[PDB]
Amino acid sequence: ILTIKLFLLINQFEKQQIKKGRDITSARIMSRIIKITIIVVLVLLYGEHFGMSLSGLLTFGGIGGLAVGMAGKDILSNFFSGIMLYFDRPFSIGDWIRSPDRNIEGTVAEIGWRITKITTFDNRPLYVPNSLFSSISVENPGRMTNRRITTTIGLRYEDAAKVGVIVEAVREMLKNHPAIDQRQTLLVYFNQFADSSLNIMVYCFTKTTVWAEWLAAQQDVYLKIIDIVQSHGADFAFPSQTLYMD
Amino acid sequence: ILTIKLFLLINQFEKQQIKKGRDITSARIMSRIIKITIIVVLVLLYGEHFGMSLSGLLTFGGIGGLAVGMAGKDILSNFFSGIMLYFDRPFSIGDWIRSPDRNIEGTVAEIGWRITKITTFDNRPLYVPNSLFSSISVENPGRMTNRRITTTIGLRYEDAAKVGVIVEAVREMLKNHPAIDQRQTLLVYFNQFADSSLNIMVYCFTKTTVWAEWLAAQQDVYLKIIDIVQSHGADFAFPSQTLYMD
Repeated sequence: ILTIKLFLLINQFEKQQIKKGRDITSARIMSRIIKITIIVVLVLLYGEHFGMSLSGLLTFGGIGGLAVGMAGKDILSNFFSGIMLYFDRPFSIGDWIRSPDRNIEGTVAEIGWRITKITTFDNRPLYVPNSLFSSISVENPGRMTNRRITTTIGLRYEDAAKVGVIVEAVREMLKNHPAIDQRQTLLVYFNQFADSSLNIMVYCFTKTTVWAEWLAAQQDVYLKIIDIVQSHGADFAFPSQTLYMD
Repeated sequence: ILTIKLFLLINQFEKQQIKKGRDITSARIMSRIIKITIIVVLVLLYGEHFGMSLSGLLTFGGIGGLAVGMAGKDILSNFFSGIMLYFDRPFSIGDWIRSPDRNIEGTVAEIGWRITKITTFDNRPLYVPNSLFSSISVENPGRMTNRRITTTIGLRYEDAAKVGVIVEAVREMLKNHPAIDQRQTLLVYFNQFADSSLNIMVYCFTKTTVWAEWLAAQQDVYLKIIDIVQSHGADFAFPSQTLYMD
């Protein structure tokens, strides 16, 4: 009677799957698989009243369960990480996330039990297995407080007498710029002997976090830097070489 | 009687395989393998009425099942991932899919219990084990909403006085182009001091998702950009060098 009840239940499931709309052969194969699995489980559970030697079933079930346990580790790990994400999540829907270990960059669209769906920046869907969120570092640029501007000014080696005044002028310009956050790091220093130029680092932050506003402020700063450099008699350096001719 | 029944059943299977058309020696070898496997399973299951010490079979079966369990992990994992794909699939037949972790690029042709068959873009079949779809990220360009156009305009360092007007002209041209989606990102800014040029980024989207239409729109935009740049007196920059002669 137990076998009849289980068979009728999975038969109802099978016609349910068919009515949902699916290939018939696949439904038959899945129904079989469930049939054999249920039969094996019942035989192992109900194998003493009409059963066998109590040593054979132990070994057989141990081998089968051991093989199944190592075979299904990844599928179960994904769902376990999904439960963990449900309880403790480092991001929310709509957050732009990133990782230095794997390519998962994009904005979160859906968080599921098995995979997370993320919209990339070329408008494509990306499906990430949940287990990855248990072994890699996740960065959240969507929760940033400032946008950083970093650049290098490469002057000619013959402009060594004007490095200090140029550095001071650039620092003053950055300090008086209305779009620059004055409570964050602000460094302008000459710090590198390059192959063909003397390099000056520029390192600052903007108040805004909007993409277009940050880009506009960066462009304005770059143009002002060009004007400052060219007004002091210096110039930017191309790659240079010394040629000896026969 | 059980052994006779099983032997006759697998013999019928063996002649079935032969009639299907296959090498005779391979069929004999497979029949043997099944013979020995069935004999071992029956001995371990039926080893108490005429059997042995109830400690030897436990150890023997444990060792055998442990070895078999670790030996067959990959084959069973592929089928488990096939079942998972049957129930929860991130793609469908005819979808162009991709992955940043492995080379599986192509359009899905068949989804099976063990492997997935994908048609590559040089018209070749590729067979991907199903377990890969449980540990890697899958991108679906076949479900994209827009096609992206990104490029860089490199102007000469002597064209620094015309960057703003060129940027404004390019932005206006992109804003008035009938093939550009105006509800998506649209950025045109000067954002890089390159080695030999000043770089302007162009970043926009098209309404269409068709390959040929997107390529045609991109070509039209590129030609218009060339005309705009050349009409303002600027020019594109080749790699440049400064040479000092003895």
